[PDB]
Amino acid sequence: ATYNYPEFGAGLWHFANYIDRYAVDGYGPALSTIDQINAAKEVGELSYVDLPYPFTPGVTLSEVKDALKDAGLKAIGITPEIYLQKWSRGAFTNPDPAARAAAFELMHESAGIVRELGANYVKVWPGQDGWDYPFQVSHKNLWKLAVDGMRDLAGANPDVKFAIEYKPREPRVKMTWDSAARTLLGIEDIGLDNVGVLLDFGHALYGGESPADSAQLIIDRGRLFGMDVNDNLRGWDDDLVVGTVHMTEIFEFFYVLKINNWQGVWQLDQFPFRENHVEAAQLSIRFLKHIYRALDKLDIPALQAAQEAQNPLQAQRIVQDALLSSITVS
Amino acid sequence: ATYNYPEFGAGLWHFANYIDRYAVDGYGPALSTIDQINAAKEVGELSYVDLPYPFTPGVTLSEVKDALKDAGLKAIGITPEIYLQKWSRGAFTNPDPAARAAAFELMHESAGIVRELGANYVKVWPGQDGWDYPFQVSHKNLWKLAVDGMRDLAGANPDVKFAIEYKPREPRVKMTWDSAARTLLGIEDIGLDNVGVLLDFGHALYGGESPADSAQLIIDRGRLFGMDVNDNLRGWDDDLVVGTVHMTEIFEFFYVLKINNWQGVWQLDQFPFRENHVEAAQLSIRFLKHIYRALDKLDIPALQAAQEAQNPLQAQRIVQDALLSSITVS
Amino acid sequence: ATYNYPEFGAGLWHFANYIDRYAVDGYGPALSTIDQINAAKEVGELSYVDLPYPFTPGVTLSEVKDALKDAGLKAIGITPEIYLQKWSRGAFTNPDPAARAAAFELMHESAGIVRELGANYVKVWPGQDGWDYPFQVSHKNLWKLAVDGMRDLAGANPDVKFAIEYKPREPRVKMTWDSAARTLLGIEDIGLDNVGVLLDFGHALYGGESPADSAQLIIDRGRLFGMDVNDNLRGWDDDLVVGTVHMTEIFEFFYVLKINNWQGVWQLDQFPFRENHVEAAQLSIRFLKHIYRALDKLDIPALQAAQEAQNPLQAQRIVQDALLSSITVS
Amino acid sequence: ATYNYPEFGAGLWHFANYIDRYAVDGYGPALSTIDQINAAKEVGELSYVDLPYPFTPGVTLSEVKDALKDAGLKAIGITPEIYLQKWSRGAFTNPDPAARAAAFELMHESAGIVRELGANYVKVWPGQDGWDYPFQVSHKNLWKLAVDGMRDLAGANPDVKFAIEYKPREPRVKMTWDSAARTLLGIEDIGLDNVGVLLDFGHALYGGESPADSAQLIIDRGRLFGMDVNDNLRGWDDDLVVGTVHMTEIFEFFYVLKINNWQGVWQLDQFPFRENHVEAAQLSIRFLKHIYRALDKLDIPALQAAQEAQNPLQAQRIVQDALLSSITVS
Ligand SMILES: [Cl-]
Ligand SMILES: [Cl-]
Ligand SMILES: [Cl-]
Ligand SMILES: [Cl-]
Ligand SMILES: [Fe+3]
Ligand SMILES: [Fe+3]
Ligand SMILES: [Fe+3]
Ligand SMILES: [Fe+3]
Ligand SMILES: [Fe+3]
Ligand SMILES: [Fe+3]
Ligand SMILES: [Fe+3]
Ligand SMILES: [Fe+3]
Ligand SMILES: [Mg+2]
Ligand SMILES: [Mg+2]
Ligand SMILES: [Mg+2]
Ligand SMILES: [Mg+2]
Repeated sequence: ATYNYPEFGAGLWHFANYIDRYAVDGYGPALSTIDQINAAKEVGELSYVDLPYPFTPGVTLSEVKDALKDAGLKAIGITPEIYLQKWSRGAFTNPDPAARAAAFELMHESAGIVRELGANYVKVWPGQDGWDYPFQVSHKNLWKLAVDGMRDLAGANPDVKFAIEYKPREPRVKMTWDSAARTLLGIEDIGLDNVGVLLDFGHALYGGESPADSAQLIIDRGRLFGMDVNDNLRGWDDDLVVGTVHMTEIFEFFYVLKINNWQGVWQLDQFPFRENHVEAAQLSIRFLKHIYRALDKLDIPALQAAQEAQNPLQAQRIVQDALLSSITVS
Repeated sequence: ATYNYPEFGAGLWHFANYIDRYAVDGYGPALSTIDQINAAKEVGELSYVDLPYPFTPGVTLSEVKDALKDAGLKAIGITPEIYLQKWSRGAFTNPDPAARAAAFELMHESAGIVRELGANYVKVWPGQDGWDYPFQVSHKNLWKLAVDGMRDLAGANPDVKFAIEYKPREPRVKMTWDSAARTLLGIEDIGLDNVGVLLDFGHALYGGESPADSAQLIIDRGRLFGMDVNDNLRGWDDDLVVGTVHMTEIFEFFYVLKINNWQGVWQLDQFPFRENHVEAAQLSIRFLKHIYRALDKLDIPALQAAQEAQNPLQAQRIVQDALLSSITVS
Repeated sequence: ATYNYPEFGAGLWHFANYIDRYAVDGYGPALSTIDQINAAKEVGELSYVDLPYPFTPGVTLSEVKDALKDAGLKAIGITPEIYLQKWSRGAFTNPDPAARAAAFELMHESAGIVRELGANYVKVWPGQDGWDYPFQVSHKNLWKLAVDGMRDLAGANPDVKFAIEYKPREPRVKMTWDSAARTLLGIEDIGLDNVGVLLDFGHALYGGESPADSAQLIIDRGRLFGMDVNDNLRGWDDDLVVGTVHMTEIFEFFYVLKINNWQGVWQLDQFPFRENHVEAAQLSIRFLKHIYRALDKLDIPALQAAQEAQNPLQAQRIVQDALLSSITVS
Repeated sequence: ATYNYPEFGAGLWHFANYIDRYAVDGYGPALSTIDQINAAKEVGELSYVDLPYPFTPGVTLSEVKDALKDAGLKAIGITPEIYLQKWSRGAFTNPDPAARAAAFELMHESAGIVRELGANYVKVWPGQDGWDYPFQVSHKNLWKLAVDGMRDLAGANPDVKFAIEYKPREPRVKMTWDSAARTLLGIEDIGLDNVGVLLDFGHALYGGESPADSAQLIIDRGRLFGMDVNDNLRGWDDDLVVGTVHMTEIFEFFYVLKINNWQGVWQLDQFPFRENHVEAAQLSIRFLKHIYRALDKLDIPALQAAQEAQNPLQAQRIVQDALLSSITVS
């Protein structure tokens, strides 16, 4: 058996070392944008990365281009870092209009970086936008800032795609763009063709969604601009290696992409805090290749017949037969 | 101080005795629709009930009209019982087309009952519609049945309002109409003016929503047809007496209704399994009256100024000053 | 390859038809204890059942013995129905002392049934014991009733084992015996050798525990009297077919049982509400047989070496190699 | 009315600025230990702080003593920082024995600081101890390291109390000392009189416990060495200002402390990321003073009568009458 595997990608931050409110001295040394690209190269199966912007201090666009070329990598997305201290109280939704304007300027500049690097989208994740307490915000006004600010950004760059990465929460207690459905509602309201969704399987999962259903819902609106995969224990954005907890639902997610003829980079968004980051990516790709092989074995017509009958026993037996196929025989 | 309190209502089932998968012999004796109306009368401050339909065996529409009249109650909604054994595998989404048709006939008949009783809406809660396992359903086809079937029902009855009561889950592992945002998306797809939302505070809460924000979002689309209140511990539809766990967030919910000038019956949807059902309703009304008085005391301009600043400490101080006002000074 | 598979069992209720607060007319017709035993026979690989007591109306102990014999089944446990209407406000913890006494009498009688049927244990699940609201109970006095009442029961029957099935909640908002750790604390307080634990994988899972760790903790105290398995989405006791959502963690559970040489019936506690109940049990057994074969393939020494290093990437690689082995190569 | 209010305290980190994996440049400038003590002074009602150890770079014990004296503050606890990069893979449970030894040395030194400052306890919070993936650890061996390491520490310092702050998780996916009950089990196993519990109301709440019950359970074992309060939305350690979400359950927690004659510092453990930290503490103390006044008004005999009857309606009516007393009338 021979397979034409999907192209794989990762957020560049898969190869950064992290920091949290406890290990304030970091989970390893600070790595530059260039160090992170060199790390992604070591994985040996990636074709794309999503690069945060601005790059680390001192790193230029020319240096990034060179590192990417030497790594055999292309930029799939550019993620403006609209969640740093400057925007700790919001980017689109900062109470300070000057802060909102500065956020726009960074995101607008990031669309230029997308043009320069031939990336697919500006990946918009406004992590500091939302609320921490009941009564902290006017719900009407907060959501208006979110939607209007997004429209302003996208409207100023009609030639570039903006992929909104919804997330239930973190760092806020509740984020503005919190679910697939609310994101699609917001997209309707914005009214622009160049705004779509970055569907993070893990975000959907711990948000209580069926990630497979969310993929279908978004695809049905023509708004699935990209995906991210990882795993978690359904309570938080744990950002674990894909396939280590929820094999079945991850398989369902890829099944829905398959039947909808949705082609895209299979993209990792994972944070291997305490692990070898390169090896974490490698294990992830091994599992994803298994998923690809399992999709080939899956008896789709039999599954769909079971689904028409809504017989979960038949559906699960068919799915297990494909998924519980040998990973060690590739 | 003197107050013109809101009109209060309850689901008629607030006065039924329940049954679950363990206490299969029930939490008390079976009470007829008429017995339930007579119990609702005992509360002493209800003006409306939402009546399940069909009525209990042998009970006629004429008997119901007489009992409601004598009890000082009007029907605010009629809830077709589309979640009984016949539709245990779905109403709109049953795999058997004949079952789907039969559900339509009942719901269509319930629209007639709404006309006869002058009720505001058919209250649509398709509790058996959804899935229990990953891979059990075609998500595309399941949602299409849900939306198309709702359109068929509402389109056949343009003079009657249909309020969709979204709910995360139960009795299914996941219900079709599972959130405010998805419901609004579905309403846009249906494309009819007579379809709206029954927002149950408790469903929003355990669904991970800000109930206040959901109210605002729905009101912004002109689709808030009614409300249900209760409390829970945010993990399940516990259907506890309102104000016993989450006083702050229920106050926020009513605050949003107030600032939008949303006028409508303050409706209880509670299941006092092991309590005196009449006294549970009475305690709920006492709390709602406190909420109403607290809303009158609330410094709304100062709150809104704090919200513009997104200062949660100022917002909470103002809220606490109103909410912690004496309940024994009525 | 040839395997000596574990003996399989199920709660007899795996073959009952259910009822809930919505489908009050049931998910199917009422089946007698004898009908349930006859259905269990159909599965074709069960050796044991756990029987609720009292049996359904009119069914005698002699009839049960004959049906079990003819079905090829033995009683592994007897479950006194201490959660029916009589005890809807508690069994051990009922506020009415006469109700507490009546619960004792039933449980004491069930110990006799265990003697008569040669079962391993009285399976104690005090589902109605706990609380629904903050402030409803004296936590000190509630827990004292729970512990002292359990001591009274077990102390009166020193020759019989009592397996306490802990569970987070349902039908109460919180149950007394709510976790592995609390149960072990209670067992230490009771101070009797014949009180242990029925560890339900699904209860542990939606309770936020690592079921594997709970198994180890209980085994370390010599208190693992039996197991129940099923699956869920980690928010509720969904009681789905085992292996349909959390294959990795159920494999870990059985792995812990294996390395501790815990020998005991692999017991299903599942509620196939809307499915063919016999085929649900069959699919469950097929999966458990896969688990057994996967445990034989698992490189336990390499896993344990990875665990000493706390390297999750190595651990998961090893686990996946075993678990993803072919299910259709039996 | 005149009140002798409880002594108030806060973790010193209530006055630090924070950092997370997104705002890696921090939520404000780095404040030294001394700056934080000066901040605590500004609150104007604190008597105690819990100080992390080591102090910030360059800060000496002599300087801390001087700052504390000038602030009118005493050290209630010392928190060894066993969750920094060095111990990012565990303190007691690090796979590297050298790391475990270094953790012991820091904690042992911190017991000396407790002696010097006359603090009540070494506050032990081993945040990096636990696991991130299923199968990552030997559950038996991991828990053995946790218990044995704690015994080694406490046994080496029999004159000093060690308060274990249990927490469900964060930064790990699951922490070793994860619940009140498991902590009490561990304490039994350690077998030393100087090991007890720091009960964080928020940790109990998002762990699914009744914080009030947990307080009772721990007090019944004589192990409640201290408390921490804050609030959250039950899904995560949000560390919000106390009383902003769950007034009722916080009241219940203090009620249980009251009836058990448990006297201690009312201690805040909150992280006002985006707020004025001093004002956050001030609002907290205002709410806690309200709680104290409400406890004075509470009709405890009537409540306890309701609790004996397990009547939650009566219990809640009595509680509301006390809690919903005017906060603005002190
Ligand atoms: Cl698409
Ligand atoms: Cl409206
Ligand atoms: Cl054992
Ligand atoms: Cl104590
Ligand atoms: Fe992502
Ligand atoms: Fe993520
Ligand atoms: Fe409702
Ligand atoms: Fe409900
Ligand atoms: Fe069970
Ligand atoms: Fe169960
Ligand atoms: Fe704390
Ligand atoms: Fe905390
Ligand atoms: Mg094919
Ligand atoms: Mg049609
Ligand atoms: Mg006694
Ligand atoms: Mg007094």
